[PDB]
Amino acid sequence: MYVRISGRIRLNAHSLNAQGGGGTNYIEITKTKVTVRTENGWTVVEVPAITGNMLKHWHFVGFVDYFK
RNA sequence: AUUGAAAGUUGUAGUAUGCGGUCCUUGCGGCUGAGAGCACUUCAGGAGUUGCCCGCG
Repeated sequence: MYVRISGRIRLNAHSLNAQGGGGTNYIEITKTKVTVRTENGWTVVEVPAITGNMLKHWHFVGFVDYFK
């Protein structure tokens, strides 16, 4: 009933969660600022990240697909 | 069940099409491994020796 799952998954060669595309025929991906250790330094980096809402929508799609 | 609650930044799209690393080109011509050269010089198969011994067509 009450289940919680957490882990690491490897994926590559994707354009998931495009950052609203772009006017000049250039479609980018949503970016995220991340703070991390750099041997006594709080450095910040730019990484791709899929939003929770997209996973929500896909879960709803899967649920309605199986409930048919 | 937190001013949170519902939520795809979504769907469709070939950097693609024709385009010779191409045509000519001797690793080519001349060139004595040749001339001189004793397997030569010395040399006994050699020295001894009863077909031996008996004999009535």
